Amino acid sequence: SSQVEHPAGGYKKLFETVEELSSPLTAHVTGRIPLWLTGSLLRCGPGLFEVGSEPFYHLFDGQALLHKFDFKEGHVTYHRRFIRTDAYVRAMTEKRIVITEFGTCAFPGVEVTDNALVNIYPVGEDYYACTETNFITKVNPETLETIKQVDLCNYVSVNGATAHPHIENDGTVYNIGNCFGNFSIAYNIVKIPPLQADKEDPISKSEIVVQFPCSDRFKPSYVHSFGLTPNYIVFVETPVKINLFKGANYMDCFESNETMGVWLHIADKKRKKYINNKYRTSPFNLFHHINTYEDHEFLIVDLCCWKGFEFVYNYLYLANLRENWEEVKKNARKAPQPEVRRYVLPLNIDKADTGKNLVTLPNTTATAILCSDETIWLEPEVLFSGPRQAFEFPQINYQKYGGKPYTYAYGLGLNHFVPDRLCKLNVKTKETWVWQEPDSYPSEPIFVSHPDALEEDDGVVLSVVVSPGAGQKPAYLLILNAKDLSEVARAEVEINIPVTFHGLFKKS
Amino acid sequence: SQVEHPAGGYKKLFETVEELSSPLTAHVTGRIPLWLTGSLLRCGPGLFEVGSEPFYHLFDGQALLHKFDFKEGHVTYHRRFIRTDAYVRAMTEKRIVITEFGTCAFEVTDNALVNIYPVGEDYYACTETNFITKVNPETLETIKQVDLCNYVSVNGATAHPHIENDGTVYNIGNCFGSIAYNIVKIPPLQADKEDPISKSEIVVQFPCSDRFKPSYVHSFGLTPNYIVFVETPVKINLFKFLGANYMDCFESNETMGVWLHIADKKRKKYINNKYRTSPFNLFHHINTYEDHEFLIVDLCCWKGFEFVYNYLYLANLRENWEEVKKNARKAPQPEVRRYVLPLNIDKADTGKNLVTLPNTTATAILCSDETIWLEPEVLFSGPRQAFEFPQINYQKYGGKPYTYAYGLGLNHFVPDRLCKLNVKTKETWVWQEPDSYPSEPIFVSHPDALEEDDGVVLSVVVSPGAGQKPAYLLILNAKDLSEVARAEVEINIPVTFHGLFKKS
Ligand SMILES: CCC(CC)C(=O)Oc1cccc([C@H](O)CCN)c1
Ligand SMILES: CCC(CC)C(=O)Oc1cccc([C@H](O)CCN)c1
Ligand SMILES: CCCCCCCCCCCCCCCC(=O)O
Ligand SMILES: CCCCCCCCCCCCCCCC(=O)O
Ligand SMILES: [Fe+2]
Ligand SMILES: [Fe+2]
Repeated sequence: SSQVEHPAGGYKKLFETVEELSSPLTAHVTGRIPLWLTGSLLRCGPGLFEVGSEPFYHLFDGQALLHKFDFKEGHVTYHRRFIRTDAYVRAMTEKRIVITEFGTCAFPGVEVTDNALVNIYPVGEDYYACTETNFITKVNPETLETIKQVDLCNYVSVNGATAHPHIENDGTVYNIGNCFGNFSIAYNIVKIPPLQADKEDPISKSEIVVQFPCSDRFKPSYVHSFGLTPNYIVFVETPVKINLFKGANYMDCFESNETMGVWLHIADKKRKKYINNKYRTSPFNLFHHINTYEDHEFLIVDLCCWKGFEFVYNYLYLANLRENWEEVKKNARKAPQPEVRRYVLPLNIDKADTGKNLVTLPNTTATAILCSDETIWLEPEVLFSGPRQAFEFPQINYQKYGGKPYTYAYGLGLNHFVPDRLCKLNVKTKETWVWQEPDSYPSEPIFVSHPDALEEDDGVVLSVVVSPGAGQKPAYLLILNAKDLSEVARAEVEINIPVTFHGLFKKS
Repeated sequence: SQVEHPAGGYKKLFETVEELSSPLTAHVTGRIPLWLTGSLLRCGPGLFEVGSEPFYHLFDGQALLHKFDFKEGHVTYHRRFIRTDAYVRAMTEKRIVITEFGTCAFEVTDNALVNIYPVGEDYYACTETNFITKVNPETLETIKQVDLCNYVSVNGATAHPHIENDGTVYNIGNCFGSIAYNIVKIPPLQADKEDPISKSEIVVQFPCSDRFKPSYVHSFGLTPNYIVFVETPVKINLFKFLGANYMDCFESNETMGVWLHIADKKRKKYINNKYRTSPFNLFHHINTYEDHEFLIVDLCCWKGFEFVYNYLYLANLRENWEEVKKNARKAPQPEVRRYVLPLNIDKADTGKNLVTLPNTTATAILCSDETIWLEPEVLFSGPRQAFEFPQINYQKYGGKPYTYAYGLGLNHFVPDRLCKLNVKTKETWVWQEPDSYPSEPIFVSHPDALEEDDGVVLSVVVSPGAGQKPAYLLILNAKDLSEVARAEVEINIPVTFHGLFKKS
């Protein structure tokens, strides 16, 4: 066995419109749903890929659909509702595309999209669906009703914020976004506090804690996520640049800087100060940090990388993802290559070590060379590398190991950009585990710990799987044992489920 | 699972020995394959001081030629110092006369301690200078000194010439074009029976990144159609060259990274493709081959621009284990890397990955300035654990698609294991015994083999632990590196670098 093939083309169902439900369906359980598993798997993704005869072009254009699998006493329900954003509501009103999406211009001031199709996260006692703009949407996690639109610009100085905020155990939320900060561009870290006794909305207490500089005065890098430890914030500035100068959509504004490579930045979290260490390495795209942690006076930075400066999103138009298998493979031939990489950033830079490798840790092959111009050139330790086989959408045991020394990551395996397997990676030994079934296309795995867990990987991962082959249920919730990715149960439904990006498990 | 060497036996690798007058019989354990007939010839330092005057660097000790003979399941061992100018004059004057790599004498060295290779019907021991030494492969007698400058325009040549099946020899060396690098070609022995070295010629020249500073070059790549040269940031400062030794002339260029160069072998033409990547040291190419208009370039790399030789002074290699580990903490990290070089550069693909091969994660980005930026596929990576001194089934798979490489495993620069690497699957095999320090493994095919790894590997092992024979020849099955036999001797054997198996 080598290359897994998908000639039947079932992955097309990931990109096909569905209708919302009026109320939850019961799901047919096979195997055994863990009896300790009590709560809601909430996930976001596109659900409407055209408004009548007007199509959406890009993967990130379809209208936000909020999904929920509920678990109780070994039984499972499924429910979904479109998020009532301005983009969706106005589209349903005017029966056309009203708001410009990432890769779809709307034809008839700057009406920025609030299509919150990417992720959902808690703030205080509330939950917010999001994309990557200034608009986030408050949602009801039980009914999936849309509550309110929130403009972050009303509270803090950012043009947007990522769909990947970090959330500390006390409920503090950290996020990053491009801003104006000289009349130069910069990146601001936003901090949203936990809900206090006064019970006021935490978003009204938002503040900028630290600012990162920009490599280009007028062009911020695209930032999808960032790293957080107890003491440090890590930001990776990639050569994918947003041209603020330039019937255009967002996608038309991106360009690749050929000469800058990647700049890595650290800030002291507690002292709220940028550290002027000029970390540099070769060009790559970065969407998802896996995890970050401190080891002696070094930051361990585990990344899902794409080797090259070409923007990976160029390969994610719906027309291309809907092609037949042979064409899908051909399309990916010249794309950046995915690779899981560990970078190690020294915090203590001694001039006496100019010209030498500063990474004195015993358990890594990552290096960091102090140059005479004071730049620190980084080389990674490669943890996982497969030909056009990405370990993507990484997840860990976040609550206990986020920002801390860890061993295990879980991922969605992309086969020429098509999700077709689930993966587990031991980041110390590089051992992997895989779950895969033919004609089955899974989603990001989310880890849920066993309540009496002793080890890091004592629990399950949850994934939403599309399996449209005739003589099969069209979709199901997959439960794997986190130890070995062995199948524990499925909760089958008799309707299609389109692609979802990110989500969370809300314990009850 | 760090392997430790507190007993410090590796120090015997760097201890002077005496030559033999004639071969010793070796005590065989296990079974020597009966098809194994010939001589394992290997070179290394054997004399690490001249009286009270010490040699300082690993590459300074006086060349010692070793030989294990195999016949009908029996093994002999023999060694003789090579009678170079450096050795002869040292024995005459009872001091260090010629400056060695890292030892100034208080006249370029011909201390041929590195390798031995065939030219026509002859065998030459070599270092990396213009002087190579003809030797008798049966008696180990020194025959004569040859100056390559008498024949071709090069200042020196590597100890890693490529040798085609017909006997054609290719090598590279720095020269004067500006500085440049010349490929030397020595033809096979013809019917006229004249010395092939007298028919030497420069076939192609590579340009230099710096007008006055050539990169150090230890080896290069060769396929049926192409020559691959890797120009590293380790530079030789000819100004500071012309009480200094060779080591004092090296410096690291911080900004250039690595430049890769290809030349058309048959059309004898340099190809102006500006391949670029991040900085590393390179000593040993593993293998090179052509795959559908791409060159696959497998390298043993060291991550960084600091010269790895800085860590190879004898004083440092002789320290106790805890000190040896501490010394290597800030050294470049070893890594086996596969680079893929596109031969077809289309402007229409500017900004994109040109490596469309299905079986690699290596990339090559065409930039607007026309440089091609390379990223490798990593084949092997261990913390301060080098897969080094690589060997393949060279006669049948050299320059061609291949699967298997064999290597010496370096533990903080100390050789302590033998390794096999599947370069397609990245599966490895290991042979290792405590207090045993092996040498470069050399692959010998079963003469009727159709498979790539159907044979044995030979390694010379030092094992000085009390209640043991001090050294032995190890024979492993090439399939799984399982032990087949040993040929034990009752004398020490110092470190050897490279060599060959001469079939008889
Ligand atoms: C040009 C400004 C950028 C960044 C501030 C922006 O807003 O980019 C998006 C605009 C709309 C949607 C999206 C999707 O969420 C991307 C997929 N995760 C990104
Ligand atoms: C500075 C000029 C260079 C030529 C590139 C040179 O001559 O370097 C050496 C001089 C003497 C000995 C050696 C050893 O063989 C190195 C270890 N294999 C190298
Ligand atoms: C589950 C998605 C399958 C379709 C193809 C996915 C390709 C993803 C490429 C790398 C990750 C880029 C970020 C997308 C997810 C997000 O919006 O957070
Ligand atoms: C077997 C030698 C052990 C001692 C330390 C060896 C470290 C070698 C570093 C990489 C290879 C450098 C070139 C040395 C061999 C040669 O001269 O051809
Ligand atoms: Fe994401
Ligand atoms: Fe060598």
